[PDB]
Amino acid sequence: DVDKYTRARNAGGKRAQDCMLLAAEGDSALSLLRTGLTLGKSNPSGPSFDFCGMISLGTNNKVLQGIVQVLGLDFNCHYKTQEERAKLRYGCIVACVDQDLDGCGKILGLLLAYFHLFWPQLIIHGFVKRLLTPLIRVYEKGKTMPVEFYYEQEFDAWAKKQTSLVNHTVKYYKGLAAHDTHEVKSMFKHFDNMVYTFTLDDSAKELFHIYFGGESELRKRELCTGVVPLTETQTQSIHSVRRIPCSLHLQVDTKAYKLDAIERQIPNFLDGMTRARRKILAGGVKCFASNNRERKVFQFGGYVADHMFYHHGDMSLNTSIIKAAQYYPGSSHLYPVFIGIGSFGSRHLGGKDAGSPRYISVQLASEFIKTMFPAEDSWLLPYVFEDGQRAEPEYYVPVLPLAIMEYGANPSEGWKYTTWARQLEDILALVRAYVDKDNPKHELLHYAIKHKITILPLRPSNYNFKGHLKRFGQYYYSYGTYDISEQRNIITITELPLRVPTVAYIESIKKSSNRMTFIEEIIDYSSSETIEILVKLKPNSLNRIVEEFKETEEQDSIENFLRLRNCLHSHLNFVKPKGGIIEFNSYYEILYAWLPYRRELYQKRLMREHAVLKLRIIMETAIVRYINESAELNLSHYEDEKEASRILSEHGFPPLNHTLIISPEFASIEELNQKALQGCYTYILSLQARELLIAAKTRRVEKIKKMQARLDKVEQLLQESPFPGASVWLEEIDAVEKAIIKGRNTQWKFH
Amino acid sequence: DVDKYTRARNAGGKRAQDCMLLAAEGDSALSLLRTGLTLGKSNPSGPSFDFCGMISLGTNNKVLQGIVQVLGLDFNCHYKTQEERAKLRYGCIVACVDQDLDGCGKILGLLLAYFHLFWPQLIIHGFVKRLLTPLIRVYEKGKTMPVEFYYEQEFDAWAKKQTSLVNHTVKYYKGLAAHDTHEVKSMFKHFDNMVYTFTLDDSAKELFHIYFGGESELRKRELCTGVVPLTETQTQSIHSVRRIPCSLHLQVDTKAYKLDAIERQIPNFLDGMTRARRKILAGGVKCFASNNRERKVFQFGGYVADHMFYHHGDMSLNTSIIKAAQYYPGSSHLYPVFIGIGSFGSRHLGGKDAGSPRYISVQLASEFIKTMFPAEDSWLLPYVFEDGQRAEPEYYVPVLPLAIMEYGANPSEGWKYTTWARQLEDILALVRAYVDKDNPKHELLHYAIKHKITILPLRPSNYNFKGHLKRFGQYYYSYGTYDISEQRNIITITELPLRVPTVAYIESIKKSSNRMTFIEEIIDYSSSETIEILVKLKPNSLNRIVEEFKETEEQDSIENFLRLRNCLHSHLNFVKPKGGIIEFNSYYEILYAWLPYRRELYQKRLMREHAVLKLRIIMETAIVRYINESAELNLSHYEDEKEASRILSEHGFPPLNHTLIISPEFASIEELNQKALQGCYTYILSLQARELLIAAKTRRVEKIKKMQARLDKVEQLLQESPFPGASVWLEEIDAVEKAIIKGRNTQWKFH
Repeated sequence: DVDKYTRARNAGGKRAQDCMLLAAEGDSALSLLRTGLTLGKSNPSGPSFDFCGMISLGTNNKVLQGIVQVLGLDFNCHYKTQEERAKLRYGCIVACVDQDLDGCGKILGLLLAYFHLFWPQLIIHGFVKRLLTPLIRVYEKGKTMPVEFYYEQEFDAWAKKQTSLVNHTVKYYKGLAAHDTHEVKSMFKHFDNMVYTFTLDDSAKELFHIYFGGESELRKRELCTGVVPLTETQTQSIHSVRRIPCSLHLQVDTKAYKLDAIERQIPNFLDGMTRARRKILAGGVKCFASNNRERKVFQFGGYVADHMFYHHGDMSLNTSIIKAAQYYPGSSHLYPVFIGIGSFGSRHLGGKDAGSPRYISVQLASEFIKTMFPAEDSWLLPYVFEDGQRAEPEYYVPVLPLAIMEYGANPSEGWKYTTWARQLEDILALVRAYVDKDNPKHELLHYAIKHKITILPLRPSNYNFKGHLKRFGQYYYSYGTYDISEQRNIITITELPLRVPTVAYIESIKKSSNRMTFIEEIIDYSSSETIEILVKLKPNSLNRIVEEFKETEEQDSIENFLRLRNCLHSHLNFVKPKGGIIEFNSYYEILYAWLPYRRELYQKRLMREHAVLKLRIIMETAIVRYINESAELNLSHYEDEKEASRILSEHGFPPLNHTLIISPEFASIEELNQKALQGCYTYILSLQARELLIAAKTRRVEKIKKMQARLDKVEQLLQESPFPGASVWLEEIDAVEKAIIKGRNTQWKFH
Repeated sequence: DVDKYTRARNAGGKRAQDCMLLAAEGDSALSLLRTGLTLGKSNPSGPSFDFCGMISLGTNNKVLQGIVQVLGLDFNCHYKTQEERAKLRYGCIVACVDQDLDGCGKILGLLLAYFHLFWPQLIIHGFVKRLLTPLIRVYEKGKTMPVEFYYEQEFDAWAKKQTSLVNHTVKYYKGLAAHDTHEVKSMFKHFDNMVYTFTLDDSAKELFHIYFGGESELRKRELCTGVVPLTETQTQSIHSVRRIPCSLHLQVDTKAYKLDAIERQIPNFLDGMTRARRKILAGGVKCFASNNRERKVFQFGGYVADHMFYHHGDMSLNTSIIKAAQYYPGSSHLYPVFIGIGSFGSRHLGGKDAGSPRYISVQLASEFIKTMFPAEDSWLLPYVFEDGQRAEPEYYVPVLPLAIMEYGANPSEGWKYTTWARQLEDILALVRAYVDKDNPKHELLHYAIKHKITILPLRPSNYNFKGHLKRFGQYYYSYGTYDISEQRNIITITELPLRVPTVAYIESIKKSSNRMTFIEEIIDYSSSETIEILVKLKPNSLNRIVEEFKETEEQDSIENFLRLRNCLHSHLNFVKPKGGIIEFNSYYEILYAWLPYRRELYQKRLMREHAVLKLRIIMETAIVRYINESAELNLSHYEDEKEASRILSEHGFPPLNHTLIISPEFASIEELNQKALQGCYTYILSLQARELLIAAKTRRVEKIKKMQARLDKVEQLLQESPFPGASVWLEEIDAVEKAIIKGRNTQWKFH
């Protein structure tokens, strides 16, 4: 008699062991189970409300008390014998949950952990079972029976064997609510053979404690290794006999859920941004590339959700977009991705005083983004594929390491990740030394890469900070500035610590009762982007600070009475490109680790551009030849495109892939070579009449000469002394520095 | 001790009357005021923290007590004298709020009503003042000083005088957070002359009571007339002297806020959908017209927000989209706009058991939408312009009246608005009689339009309802069906009332203690889209049911013991096309009112199509002539497009607007005519080489003949006996009926 529970007719009777209990994840799962269990005469052999019941998931916890009650199961008794298990009201319990991150791995792990702790034997003897639903279904034109895969590895192997997939439609069912009516009927036609039973092995217990409870730091070693997908052999064993080990489930599904939660709040060290921020930046590039026109934040958030598969909520999306475009002293972004149009926030509230997204408008900082995040190597990066559709890249490789250049908070849990931005005069020196041959410290820096000698210094950025950055011991401290007016007995605060909000700071002083007694009222007259706080002392409290706070050597008496000093603690915790968590002892290590990724990207970008440019030279030469011969190869006399194509072939015109040459998109060199040459003659038949003019030929001929000149130049760039593309790096660093300086001269407005 | 309050230096002193208090709407407004009041030496003559303070808006209400405390003002005393007024801590209070719907009109109305209720003399004597920020700024290239308008009427008059606006950029500042840094400095440079004072007149007394407090049936008359914009004379008087009447504010801003709130939950009678639903349908048409490919609900919601200016939240957007695609017995939509892929809900939970939008996928019901909402008259409709951008249409005019054809329920926060769908055949009979000449009731129906004779019947739809619709008195009742099994002492419920959810119905019986005593356990074995509920009676309890509920004729004893009867209450509340609320006594009046709108739309669609088709005939004829003469007018010789255009003109080729003729879009007939022949020769120079082939000419020539044949047909269509386009309405109606029947044969899946 618990809620959302429908008993079976034979539950608790002589056929109790034949009965099974279905544990639905939510209301949508309950509706699907009700649909399947009531197929009627359409599924004579399928399950029904006889010998089957439903319960909703959604010792203190109420829902577990309901599952315990309906099962007629008791805590103290250990179910080591068959006779003891016969008393149970249901033969087994089946969990019906989604196959997403907030699916298998979290709800399943909690249910497995709950049953593992109290009653370990039930897992060994197969009391706990799981409903395995197809994950990927591939539909072929003209065929009504799809091909169903329960794992992505099987689909990947199948896709490799199938070669072209133009006639195949692939749909990803990552949740129980994604199944259509006909699909659900098909699943319940074979309900028996999709039920998989959990098994308990030796490895499970150590993994169960690691992932659930068991204090911590034994889970860190697990989470720094990344997700290892199930191999082909393991999956075949799963399908051969429907006995899924708990260990394999824990280290695939639960591990991925934990890693996904970590990656939400911890950035990648290559670009210093999380997956959500990467989607916004990639969505921002796509939105404003065609036309850099100002858009509302909620409109831009809708674009990101539609085009970058953002499903975490508009509130989180709008907040992240606002933070991305915020620019003020002590803001998280020293170089915001977007240009903030409107009141995006202030240092006094720590960015929490942003306007409503309906009125707040956003615009991409094209000058900074196009130079720091070049569009010609975004084709070259690995990309995230989500539900089979292209999403934001796995990581961005910018010209300069943003993970060192920004401020990172991660206030709640999340491996306590924190970063303090290094200044642009030390990062540039390191990178230029690594690249420029003529820099005297070029050889020294390379010798220091393999030995961690850190010859050059890295220091905190003092930009937008009217204070002192002093080094004491092994830590950096930021000091505020104060003014004392003896005659009016007023203490004026002109600057706060590095990342201390004004409103929060005033509350800290007021809450401190012992500090408070010396003052009577604090009034904040600080302007925007500048601190000016009036502190009114008691008539005779002028000295009381001096003889009470003892005048510490590191911290002044006023700097002790007023909390104008904070310690800069750096916790360099980052996500590896392949997954997992990497710990850096110092910032130079992050810069050293980022350097090879950009160096390879430059090298392989030139290879692709060389290949693409060679095809374009062939294409443009053919087009110019046609325009020269267009008069006597006049296409009017020929009937259709087939006859025209035959005539063009007879005259020695090369067939080319028209769309692939002009827009190679995301294509590897070998894929580029194999497809480009095999093409139609669309590049000739689609020429407009305006392209046959004399001026059109001259521009096309001049374009051919420029591409031939560029082709020779790129060949020279490949054979460079340090590494290919070294000279290109330096000129792109200069462009980035100019963009930053111009954006710093303005208030990151670029106008 | 008031939060978010910054006192002025001279507040409460000798210069208290010179002091003014700024009432910020929120944190964003507070930041803007802090920025403006601290311009420093950049604005020597502007306001500063001297003689100015800030308070946050955000008798029992806390903030109003805070405003009272900081002002040093007392309730009992009436401020009828200057000497009494001098005691106040601030000379005046200025409210800084947005100029949006949740801006002026709601927060301002509440503050004006609050001050008018207690201290009316303060409003007369100008204690309460307002900050009138510019609403629209127009920027011209090469000019750094924009043109600022405080009302939309002024901007409309200005735009009419300026003719072409290609060189002008228009930005709408409907909120305090939309002002950029340079704009805020410009506003505060002239802070004094943008402060407007509130004045109380004779009409304000009654409008304050009407819009705040008082009886109903008096605000109703105010809300059924629509919003009348301020005339040019009133705005000029407002601008000449900064004394804005309270009456004008109440009947423009507050009325619009109330009308917007009403329209959000009450639909237009022409299409039976609200503004939010209209955005989703219009966004759905745009999204799936290019490629009717299945999309996730959250992705589609992002598209709607980005393209249709939806800012009410993803949660409301996703819920509305889910309701639009829900299809089950008793659902709100008998003909859903979208095709539901996945578990969109069930009748048992009343649609509340829908899946998560991440897994739920949506797809437009293209076969039904195009027939019922033709794309060729969507250009002809009036459209909503929001922040200067095109949005969803003001209303849709479908082939059949959807406001009659759907189910409507609205929570009683306002007008009740309950609608029960009329039968499809009854609606078809009425409309066909109105249009078809040969229908014997054609003349009778027209004579009944002007006399409300309602000759033909309209009855509630019994589709997806296995029950009884009986008429008792003037009301309609829906009866469920039950089965009684004497041997097993079980009452089986096979059908519920028309729109009664299963779970809610079970709760009603369980929470009715008098009814419960007779039964011991209710178990729900109902399948999807079918009711099958088992009711277990006490061993002797059958008799007492009979001799207690008394077997009234209207309602059976079991139909009384089990609440299997419900009354269909019709509250025909709808929004007029021009604004306001209209009351309909019966469904025929709605159908009679909808008929002229579709009839006019058919008439004026033909005229536009006739005009458009004539231009296309000219353009295609010119193109065909060029292809015939392309050999001896070979454009290869001529240097550029200018020389080629001159040659084409010399040979007698008409210059035409290439883009406008092929896609006229939102263009009126006279605008179409004036912008058609004034173009260029792009329609010739942009012709591809594949268009010069012999087969291309034959298709183009055949196309010309078809358009000439269609042109003659349309001229015949204009001269029709009942009204122009009558024979196009009938064929359209048939297509809609076929689409509905095909969608009813399936489960609104269509494949």
